[PDB]
Parts: sequence; C-alpha cells; structure tokens
Amino acid sequence: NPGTVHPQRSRDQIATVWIAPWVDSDNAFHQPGRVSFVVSPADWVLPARVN
Amino acid sequence: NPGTVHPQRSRDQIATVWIAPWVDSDNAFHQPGRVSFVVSPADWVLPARVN
Repeated sequence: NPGTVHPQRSRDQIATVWIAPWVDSDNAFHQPGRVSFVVSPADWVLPARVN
Repeated sequence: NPGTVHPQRSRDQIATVWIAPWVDSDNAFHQPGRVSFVVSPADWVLPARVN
C-alpha cells in the first residue's frame, strides 16, 4: 500500500515589543504598553520520513 | 507586567505687567492697572522613571 504521514503544522512565532510612554499630536498621554505581531506564520512541515 | 506612570501636567507660568496712567485718542484718562498673559502653557512632563 502507499504510505501514510501525519500532516504537521508548525506553531506561529510571535514577537512582542514594549512601548514607552508617549504624547501624540492631540496631547493625550499614552502610558507604557505593548503590541504583538507574528514574524513567521504556521505552515505544513513536509515529512522527514514517508514510511 | 508593563509599568505604570502618573501623567503629570506642569503648571502654566504667568506674567503680569503694570501699566501707568494714560490718555487714549478719545481723551479718557486711564488710571494705573495691570494685564496678565501666559508665557509658557501647561504640558505633560514625560517620566524621569518608567519603573
């Protein structure tokens, strides 16, 4: 019979950057916060071994 | 956790100038008075220490 593999999807890798307090153009103070973005998304990991 | 700061707004700085008695174009005597203006307005004082 032809073989079987298990599709494996890799986890997303995330990155979080802390932001320091800041004032915008409308003079509202922004206390320190953080924003997260995904650097490398999830994908199928083709099989090391078919059988 | 990300830190917390207290927004601090500085006080306005004012300036008062005494005016001496004077007569205008319509011949009305103006006894000595004073007028106040703001030289530096209030603003957010960004933090010396975030933590």
